[PDB]
Amino acid sequence: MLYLVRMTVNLPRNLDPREEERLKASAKARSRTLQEQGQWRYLWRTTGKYGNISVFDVNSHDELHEILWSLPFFPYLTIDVEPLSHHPARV
Amino acid sequence: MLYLVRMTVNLPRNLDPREEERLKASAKARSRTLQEQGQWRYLWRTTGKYGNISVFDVNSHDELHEILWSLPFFPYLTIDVEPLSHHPARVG
Amino acid sequence: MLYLVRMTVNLPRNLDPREEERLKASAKARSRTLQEQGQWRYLWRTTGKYGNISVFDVNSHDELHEILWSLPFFPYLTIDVEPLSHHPARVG
Amino acid sequence: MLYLVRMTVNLPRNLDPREEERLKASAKARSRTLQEQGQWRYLWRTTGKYGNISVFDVNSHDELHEILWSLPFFPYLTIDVEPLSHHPARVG
Amino acid sequence: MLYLVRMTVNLPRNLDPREEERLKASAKARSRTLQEQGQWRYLWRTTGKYGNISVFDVNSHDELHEILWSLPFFPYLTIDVEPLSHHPARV
Amino acid sequence: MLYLVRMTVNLPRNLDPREEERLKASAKARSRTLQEQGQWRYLWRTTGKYGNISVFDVNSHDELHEILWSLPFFPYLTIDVEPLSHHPARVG
Amino acid sequence: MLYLVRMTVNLPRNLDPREEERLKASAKARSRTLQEQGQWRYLWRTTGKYGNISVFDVNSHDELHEILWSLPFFPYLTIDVEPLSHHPARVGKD
Amino acid sequence: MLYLVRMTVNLPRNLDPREEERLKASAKARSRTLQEQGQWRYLWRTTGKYGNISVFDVNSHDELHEILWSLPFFPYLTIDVEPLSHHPARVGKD
Amino acid sequence: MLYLVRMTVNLPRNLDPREEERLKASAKARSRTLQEQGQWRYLWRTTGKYGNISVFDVNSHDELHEILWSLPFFPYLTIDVEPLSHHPARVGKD
Amino acid sequence: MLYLVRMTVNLPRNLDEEERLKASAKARSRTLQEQGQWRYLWRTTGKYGNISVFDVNSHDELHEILWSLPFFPYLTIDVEPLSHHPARV
Ligand SMILES: O=C1C=C[C@H]([C@H](Cl)C(=O)O)O1
Ligand SMILES: O=C1C=C[C@H]([C@H](Cl)C(=O)O)O1
Ligand SMILES: O=C1C=C[C@H]([C@H](Cl)C(=O)O)O1
Ligand SMILES: O=C1C=C[C@H]([C@H](Cl)C(=O)O)O1
Ligand SMILES: O=C1C=C[C@H]([C@H](Cl)C(=O)O)O1
Ligand SMILES: O=C1C=C[C@H]([C@H](Cl)C(=O)O)O1
Ligand SMILES: O=C1C=C[C@H]([C@H](Cl)C(=O)O)O1
Ligand SMILES: O=C1C=C[C@H]([C@H](Cl)C(=O)O)O1
Ligand SMILES: O=C1C=C[C@H]([C@H](Cl)C(=O)O)O1
Ligand SMILES: O=C1C=C[C@H]([C@H](Cl)C(=O)O)O1
Ligand SMILES: [Cl-]
Ligand SMILES: [Cl-]
Ligand SMILES: [Cl-]
Ligand SMILES: [Cl-]
Ligand SMILES: [Cl-]
Ligand SMILES: [Cl-]
Ligand SMILES: [Cl-]
Ligand SMILES: [Cl-]
Ligand SMILES: [Cl-]
Ligand SMILES: [Cl-]
Ligand SMILES: [Cl-]
Ligand SMILES: [Cl-]
Ligand SMILES: [Cl-]
Ligand SMILES: [Cl-]
Repeated sequence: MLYLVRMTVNLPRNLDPREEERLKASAKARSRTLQEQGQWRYLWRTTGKYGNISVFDVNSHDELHEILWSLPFFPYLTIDVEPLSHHPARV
Repeated sequence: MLYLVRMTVNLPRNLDPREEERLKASAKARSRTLQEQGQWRYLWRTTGKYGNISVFDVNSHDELHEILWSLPFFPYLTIDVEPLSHHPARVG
Repeated sequence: MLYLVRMTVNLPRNLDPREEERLKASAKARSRTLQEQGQWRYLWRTTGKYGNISVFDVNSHDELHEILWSLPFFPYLTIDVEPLSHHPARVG
Repeated sequence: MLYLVRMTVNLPRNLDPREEERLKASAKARSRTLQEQGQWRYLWRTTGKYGNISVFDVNSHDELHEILWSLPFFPYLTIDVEPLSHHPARVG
Repeated sequence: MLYLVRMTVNLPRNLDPREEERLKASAKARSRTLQEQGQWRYLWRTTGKYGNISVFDVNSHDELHEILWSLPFFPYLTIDVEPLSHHPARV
Repeated sequence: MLYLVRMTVNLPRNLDPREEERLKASAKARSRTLQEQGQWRYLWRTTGKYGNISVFDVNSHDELHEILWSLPFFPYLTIDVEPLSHHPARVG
Repeated sequence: MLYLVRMTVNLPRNLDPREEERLKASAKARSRTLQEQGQWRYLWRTTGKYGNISVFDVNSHDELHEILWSLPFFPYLTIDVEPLSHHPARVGKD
Repeated sequence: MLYLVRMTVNLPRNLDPREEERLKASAKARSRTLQEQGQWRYLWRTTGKYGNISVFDVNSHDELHEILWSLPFFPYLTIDVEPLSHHPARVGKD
Repeated sequence: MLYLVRMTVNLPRNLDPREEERLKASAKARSRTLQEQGQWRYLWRTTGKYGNISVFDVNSHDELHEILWSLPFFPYLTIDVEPLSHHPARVGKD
Repeated sequence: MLYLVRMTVNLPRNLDEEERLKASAKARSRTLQEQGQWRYLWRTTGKYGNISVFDVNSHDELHEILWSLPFFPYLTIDVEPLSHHPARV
């Protein structure tokens, strides 16, 4: 099942760059796994912005929430989720 | 290069049922050609709505515009365009 | 999968009388089927408004789309769709 | 009577992690008894977000307010309340 | 139980003169009955606009929906409903 | 003349319990006075929310502003003001 | 007392130039009277837009409503009304 | 040239009342100067709200920005700027 | 001085295609003139949309309004206007 | 190709330093304008921000540039592609 997921990062001003580095690394490592296993199908950078537009391929809403909830950046994220369906004119 | 494009169709009530069926076919034919060539990379239906989320792969803003402008449904479309960049954490 | 679905009916003023009633009858019959089957799990009227708040229970996005798309009122509907997940604090 | 209630949790940056754990446990307990007694009829997770969609079943607005007011997360909640009416096309 | 109800009227320009004139008298007589009965407790004009702010006093959501649904202007109304509670500071 | 006033409270997090208790008692006292004088004509709780919907009856915009400005909760209030007019179809 | 009033015009498609011309003439005469009488205190054009931003000086909400209701453009207007108050830092007249 | 400027004050939660009153004093003094010189033509309070609706009379965009930038409250303001044009139906002064 | 102007064209479906073509032609000629005179400084197509992003260089709000008011597409335009000032980091001409 | 970019500055309450960011910001913008990637720059009247037109060869190039701007952490940014107008003279 496909979902279009928009992520926008808003870091607290007082976030120690030490903590940001660790956060970035954890996020990168987490996303790698999810991509390799195919749950995180597409990942694009939103131009000019600290965030991304993604497509997730998972079996249930429950699975999606658990994944998104586990994302290292979750505390600082604004997230938009919407279902995608197969398009008849799709080739 | 990549663009995220959202499309929402709004067909008028007084649309000749014959002109309507023609547009659905022209659109489907037009989208097929563009997908085959690669410029229309991804196409998905927005669940519950008459519209789509698309990803286009063209070499310039101008090239995207002319494509969108030429779409059969254009005069009934609400369109949002957004540039996508390569994400460093991207694998593959 | 559960989806919270909000529907809002905006009929044309010029709509033929016997057609509108036939439309309400058709809609009622279609939702009856979907409710009996369980796919249309909950159905409430939005107070003071012509529409509803519903909870659909189906296997997939595709399944949901075909259902909604087939609804008699669809061409006159504004629809919001959002997925619902199991809540850990949910009792039983 | 029924109310659709949306809740969104917005935790302070400086909040004590111990305090958060206590609130979560306290909120879970409060919600459990409200569900058991029949006031909190439905509870679902807003997929992707720290919040919920709920349906409350109470005898009045006043009763609903006192309940929402007493929720442990209340001071951190954005709440939207919407009355629901019985739908004529409702089966059962 | 009290409800705050905002109504906005949008009569189409192609409305028959007689049909319209009649529609208005109907609306007035209906709101008169509902106010006399106490269900339509308060009624004010939204300054500068064709609409009203109202406070309804009914025994349930269903009772309110039926009343609004029955209003002569209903097909041309944009309606917002929200529940009101007793304030502990009310005198 | 009449104004519809909506008030929504947003307490800063570092406002301690006694500060809130004292603020609440001040507001209650202030509103009692204003209601007894007839300037604060109606006051209802916005269900599920920290705030109210009110109707004020005063002689000018300046009178309303001075009143609102002096409310204990003012620095934490989001306030919406709109004038009300006598409705032709009003009975009373 | 003062009200900030924004008006935006949306003409129907079937209102032709000759009729619009007469509507403008009617509107202009009605606003002249109200400006001369002091109820329409300030009137400005919203740059690039068919409409205006105005300050009215009238004695009650009821009074403002009837005035706006009687404007020739009223049926085609989107209207925003907003009360204004005397500002403590104000030097001069309102 | 005239500009309709809306200003809304959004004080930081850690800004104590004493600092706020100090700021009000500077703002009142700064606005007095501009009003006396004529650049700050009109100034009204937005009823029920911490902010104002103003009309500025200046000779360029650059000049307007310079003025707004220097306002003591600037760091805590949300500002909407809107050019005003002469209205053909206007009777009297702008 | 400079304004950023966004325009969106909303043509009715029932528009006589002959009229539509006349409008396109008139608009093209009108904008050509305004650009040649330097008042319409920049013109870009809003990608994927029937409209434009423009920068106008005129001497007053009133000059701008008159220009926009006379645009052939005006009756079908949604227009947003915003003044631009000199940036203290601008390298060269504005 | 061209991009319309709106930037809005939201500096934290506490900031000494601020003029350091201003300096390195003015310096960075200078280079980018000389090279011609930052084609147009105007002040948003009454606001701490700018409207700019960037001229770069790809989305990727644009992002990298913006990402590196000294103010970026405090910026709210809107990006919008611009096409050639058939009525441009
Ligand atoms: O690598 C990643 C994937 C998500 C996060 C944040 Cl949201 C980002 O997109 O940079 O970091
Ligand atoms: O077949 C197609 C592909 C796009 C168009 C519309 Cl916009 C749609 O998505 O249905 O028709
Ligand atoms: O009976 C029904 C169920 C859905 C439709 C519309 Cl949307 C309605 O809720 O009235 O008609
Ligand atoms: O257990 C609960 C139920 C509601 C609250 C928050 Cl608002 C939530 O997790 O939804 O905590
Ligand atoms: O007389 C009435 C009372 C309500 C309706 C509409 Cl809504 C109105 O005039 O506000 O007609
Ligand atoms: O007693 C009161 C009346 C208003 C204030 C806040 Cl605004 C509230 O409504 O609770 O406190
Ligand atoms: O002369 C006038 C004053 C108001 C009306 C519309 Cl509203 C307008 O501003 O052009 O016509
Ligand atoms: O004295 C003044 C004038 C403007 C500012 C804020 Cl903006 C206000 O109270 O309006 O303070
Ligand atoms: O040729 C032109 C220039 C502006 C108008 C519309 Cl507004 C457009 O940009 O296409 O027509
Ligand atoms: O010199 C500059 C160029 C951009 C930044 C911020 Cl955004 C600005 O003042 O516009 O500082
Ligand atoms: Cl992450
Ligand atoms: Cl198409
Ligand atoms: Cl249906
Ligand atoms: Cl809770
Ligand atoms: Cl009615
Ligand atoms: Cl108070
Ligand atoms: Cl009044
Ligand atoms: Cl008028
Ligand atoms: Cl004050
Ligand atoms: Cl200037
Ligand atoms: Cl100031
Ligand atoms: Cl004009
Ligand atoms: Cl034009
Ligand atoms: Cl910068």
